[PDB]
Amino acid sequence: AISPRTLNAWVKVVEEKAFSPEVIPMFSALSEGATPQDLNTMLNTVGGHQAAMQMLKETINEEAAEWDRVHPVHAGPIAPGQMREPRGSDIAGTTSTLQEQIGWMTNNPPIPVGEIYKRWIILGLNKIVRMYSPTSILDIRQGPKEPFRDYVDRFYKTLRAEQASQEVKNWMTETLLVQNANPDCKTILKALGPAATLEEMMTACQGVGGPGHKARVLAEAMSQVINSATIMM
Amino acid sequence: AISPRTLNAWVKVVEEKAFSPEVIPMFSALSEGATPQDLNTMLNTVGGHQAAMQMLKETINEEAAEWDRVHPVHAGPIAPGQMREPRGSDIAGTTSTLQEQIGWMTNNPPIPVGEIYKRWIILGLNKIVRMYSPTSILDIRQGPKEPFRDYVDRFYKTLRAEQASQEVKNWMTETLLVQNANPDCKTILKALGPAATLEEMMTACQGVGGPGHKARVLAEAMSQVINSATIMM
Amino acid sequence: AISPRTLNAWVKVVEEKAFSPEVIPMFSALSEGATPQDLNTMLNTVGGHQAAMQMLKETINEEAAEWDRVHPVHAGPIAPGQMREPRGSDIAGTTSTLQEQIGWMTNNPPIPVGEIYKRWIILGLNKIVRMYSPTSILDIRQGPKEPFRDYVDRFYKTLRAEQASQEVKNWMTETLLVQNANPDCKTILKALGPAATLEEMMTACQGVGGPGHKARVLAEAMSQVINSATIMM
Amino acid sequence: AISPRTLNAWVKVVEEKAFSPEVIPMFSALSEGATPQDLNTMLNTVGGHQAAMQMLKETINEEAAEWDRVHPVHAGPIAPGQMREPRGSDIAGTTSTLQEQIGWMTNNPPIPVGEIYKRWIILGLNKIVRMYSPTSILDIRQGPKEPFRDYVDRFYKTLRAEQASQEVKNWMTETLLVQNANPDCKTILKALGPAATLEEMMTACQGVGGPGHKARVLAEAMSQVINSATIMM
Amino acid sequence: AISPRTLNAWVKVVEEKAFSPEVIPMFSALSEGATPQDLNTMLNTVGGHQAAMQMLKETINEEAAEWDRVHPVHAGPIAPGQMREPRGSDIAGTTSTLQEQIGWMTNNPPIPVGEIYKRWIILGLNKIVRMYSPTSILDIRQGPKEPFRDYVDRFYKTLRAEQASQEVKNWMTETLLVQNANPDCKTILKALGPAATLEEMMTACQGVGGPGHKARVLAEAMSQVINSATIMM
Repeated sequence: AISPRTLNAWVKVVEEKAFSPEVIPMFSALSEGATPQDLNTMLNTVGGHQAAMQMLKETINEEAAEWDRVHPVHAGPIAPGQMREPRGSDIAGTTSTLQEQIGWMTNNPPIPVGEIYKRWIILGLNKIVRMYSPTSILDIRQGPKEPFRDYVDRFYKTLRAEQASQEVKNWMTETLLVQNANPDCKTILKALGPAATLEEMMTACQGVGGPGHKARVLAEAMSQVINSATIMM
Repeated sequence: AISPRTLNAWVKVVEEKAFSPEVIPMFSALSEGATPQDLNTMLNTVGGHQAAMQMLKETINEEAAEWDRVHPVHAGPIAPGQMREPRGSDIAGTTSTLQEQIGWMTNNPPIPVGEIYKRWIILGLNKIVRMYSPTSILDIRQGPKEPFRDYVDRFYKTLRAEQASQEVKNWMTETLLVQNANPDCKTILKALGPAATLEEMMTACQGVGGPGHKARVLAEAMSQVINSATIMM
Repeated sequence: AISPRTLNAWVKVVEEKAFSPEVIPMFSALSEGATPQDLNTMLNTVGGHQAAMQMLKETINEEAAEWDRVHPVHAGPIAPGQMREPRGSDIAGTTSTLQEQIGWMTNNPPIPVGEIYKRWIILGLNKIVRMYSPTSILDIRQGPKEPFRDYVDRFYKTLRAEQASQEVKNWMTETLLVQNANPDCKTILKALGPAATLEEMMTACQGVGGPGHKARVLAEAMSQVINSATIMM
Repeated sequence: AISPRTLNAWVKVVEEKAFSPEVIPMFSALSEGATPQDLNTMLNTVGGHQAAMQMLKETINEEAAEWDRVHPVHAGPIAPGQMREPRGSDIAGTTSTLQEQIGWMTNNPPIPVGEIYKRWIILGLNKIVRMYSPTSILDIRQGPKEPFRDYVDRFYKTLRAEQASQEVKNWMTETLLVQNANPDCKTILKALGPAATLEEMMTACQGVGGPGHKARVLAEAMSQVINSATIMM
Repeated sequence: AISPRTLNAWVKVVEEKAFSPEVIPMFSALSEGATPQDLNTMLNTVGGHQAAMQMLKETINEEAAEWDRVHPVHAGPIAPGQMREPRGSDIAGTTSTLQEQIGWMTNNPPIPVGEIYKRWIILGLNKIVRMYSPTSILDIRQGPKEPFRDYVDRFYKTLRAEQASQEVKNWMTETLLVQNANPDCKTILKALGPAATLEEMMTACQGVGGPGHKARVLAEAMSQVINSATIMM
């Protein structure tokens, strides 16, 4: 088996870092000579980022289907002993036991089912590294035509998944949320001093995008125009 | 035994949160009916914060000494079977095996050594909650008379332990480090636009605190005084 | 065993590069299927950087303690043959021989003690990669209030460990040492032309920081002030 | 054996990326426990970049020679069975069969010839990573004194090896080729609007470097001089 | 045999220092009483500087030929025992084994083949010390009529072999490359501030040496002449 601190360190590295091309080294290093059951154990222990786990699990099942497609199940009628060759269904450890897993790995010849599963998972992780883009708290920005309340609601929504301590989150919430708004709601949210709370702020920019507010802004632009349309009249 | 995802979730909660008075509930909940060996396993799996682990381990050994002090070791000469009562040395699982641990917990009467160890660890964690103060990246501030280079060196030194992703750290390094300096080095670091790197910044404030710089500042103050010492002359 | 050129190439890569997250790949690649004794051999062959070797050796001994804590030593009374299971003390190859090491690795089942030691060392190297910061000759800068002689003494002190050829070191000594001084000693060291030696330079800035020199500088600042304090009188 | 999709993914990574220090991880990961024949198979499947393949093949043969130099061929007269030890000639799989390869890898003790070949290939790939410099389409620039026609001929010559789709290549051919010419031919190629084809362009700059053209340019420079040599006369 | 740290220290001294007349002492000291096979082992472990290794290997083979020329191979028909005298072919350890090497060195009289090989290698190293000139990064200078791009290409080409750490190389690349150019390209590369990258620099001096640029420079010289050719007209 594998020691719990190894699994914790590996998962620490997976949370701690964004998708990057160097995950495979650390994975192959820590997951050394393990058994397939333990590898799937190591797989489902990842927390969050289930989006990519979708594609990963999919490339696994696809390789499983292809190994099935290459290998025939013809066997018998030998009396039960070393009962079949492995199957793309069980190489991933879905329908087989640790006992059966050992009876594969210590028997001669040692068919390295674990190694094959490792190879597949590496292929998958590579494809993932190519097909992902890490999301942060830093990128979340207000759309140009977007109700401010929904903006804050998405802000907190993704913020709750951010991996940091408490006080970081507080100061984060204080600096970026206001800083990253559109110019339209910023030029009103920032006139009101940075002492009010999210409630007063919400009630402040609640008018943006509406007809009364668009009127106001258009009138201010037109008045600034005509002020000099008439300096010379 | 305990399932690996339980240990990962508990440790996730311990890293993710600062010392707070509510850790004990979650700990007692997850660490339910476990065996002492597993509890110590759950203990040493914590990563970082070894400072408090010092005091924790100490309160454990102190309770162990006191349980020793209360319980006598007189026993025998019964032939080997259920060989002794437990000991403050082994209740913490230092000199006993999982086998011996079971031979304690399933035998009648079930002396709940695990429960006692749980009680001690709870006492300890409580004392820790009282005697700690969480450190952040947010608190690190420049001393009033402090070489700026050492300031940045401590900044990064504690920054490397911060528990967050990559791009957070980058923007962190860009905003707080400059913002949190003393007024003396700030009024020179901030005159130079926020486009230069840490090297140019370092070479800029390298003069602060020195005699040539103290001269400069004193002369500017005195000149501003005398400018009006003489407006009226 | 391992061939000497492999060890030389690996150590070449370790000296040649600063701490970086990609050391583990090359290490696991070169240190392939080796025996634990050879791995420790590969460990102590590193030259310099003993600071991190402290922490590395420590994480090894800690994993060793934990493997001890998990595995019981109960065994016997079988007559001597395959005499015990390995121990966290000897898995690192402290109290065991190459003979005993082989008698572990070629026997059935092959308990891959070497692989386990590899796993531990990888864990350690990773933790090192996180907890280090490479020092260079390039960073060494004069403190703001620092006797120039001690500055040069530290310069050479760390310079002697720099990994380069002779003439590089010479030109290094000529350009950075003077360039990286504080403005106070620079404005005197650089008035004296770049033809004098370290001795004349030392005798030149020997006055900085002292009361006579602070007087001089303060008087020059005050005189420049009063020159225009009186242009208008 | 190895599955074809693994080989395709590995070769995809090798084409897709320039020489970089992280190829070894992915290589060792995918090429796991394989047989030497398969490793050489994986070697010659690389497409293009044969230049470095020269040096790679050379470091392999050199290690082979050295292993020969260390290991004696004395053996016999045992009747044929496990017939010799391997040889630096056949460890690389030149003069041995897959059958003989298996008769090495499954026999006791399993002499890991494949692992040794892996070690050599890793050494080689590392040396390659050090001794290469990736060429692009982006670097190709006109020499200062260079017939424009040869410039375009080299442009296309290396362009045909670029690894991209069709329309990319078209727009590439339209923007960089003209942009990257020398000022001399650019100041004539760019006066003619960007609507003419490569033929008209070729006929345009065909005069550069020649005596008639050098005359023209020298006369224009001299005339611009004398225009003000005489403003004041 | 020889201990690996001895070989590493010797090779450290060989890389670390340029060709100098004092290598022989350290070599003879470390390579003490060794066996010829180990000496050749110590020879091919040198990394880089293969140029001189050519001449070295050549003087070895020449001494080997001469020892052949002096010593006759007549021997026999004694039954196999201490089978021949050594040969200039095998004294260098090309066609002999460590076993045969021992059967030479421990037999009476001990023909010190290793000592003779040592003598030859010393002769060779001496001749090398005379016939070499160390190349540095420091000497690389731009030819007077040389396309700047090729200049940078050679700069990096030899730079990649320099034996130093990362940040040294960076600052090296920043200071010497620009400093060491010809006056012609320097007076344009240095007018553009030291903030642009190698790409902008390349595009800047791409015009040098060409007819348009030679025109420009000649016109500026002639105009400066005529400015005073006419002050007095």
